[PDB]
Amino acid sequence: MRPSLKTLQEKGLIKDQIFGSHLHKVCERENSTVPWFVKQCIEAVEKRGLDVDGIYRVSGNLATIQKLRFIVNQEEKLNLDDSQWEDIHVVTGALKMFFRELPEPLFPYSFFEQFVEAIKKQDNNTRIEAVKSLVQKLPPPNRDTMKVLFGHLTKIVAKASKNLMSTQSLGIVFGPTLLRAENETGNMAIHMVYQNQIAELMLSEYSKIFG
Repeated sequence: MRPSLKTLQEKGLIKDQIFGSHLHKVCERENSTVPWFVKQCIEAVEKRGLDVDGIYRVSGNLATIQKLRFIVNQEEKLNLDDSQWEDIHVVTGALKMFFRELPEPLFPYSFFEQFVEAIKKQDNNTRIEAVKSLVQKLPPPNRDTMKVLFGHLTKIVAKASKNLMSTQSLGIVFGPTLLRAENETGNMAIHMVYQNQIAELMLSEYSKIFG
């Protein structure tokens, strides 16, 4: 006679507090524009992940990621220096899982057509300006979380000699993770290029887009 997820949530045993909630609800609860969990993961990756081969491409142990997620959902105190989290790929995996589990992607669906128009622009400086305009129209949690995440990712790129990542391979990872445009009505191959190109531009032109 094992209780349901409804039961466990009612009873109060399983919170499911963070993962799967809108960015706006997570941020409203913490009184933030960037979720604490995102900043924690970023900090751990900067501390001990910048030189690691295939950082963000390599997968951590999903069973350990799932326990990381659970602890965070239980709103327990998280310390990423604990030996349990020693594989930095569990941290990167949990960060990506957070973005994948948002009910709406970091790049809102209402903005996707506008961002696509933006990267289609005839030359790179037009593109930069169009995309920067759009970031200024976002709800502050989406803009501020983009700034923090892309700002972090520029540091991955800078250490490419040590981590073997590039703007292109991070765009392959973060395109689908942040824009989730594969299945929007239209052509899938095309939507996949659109989102990877948008992620690449936000990364490679971070300074001009975000200051």
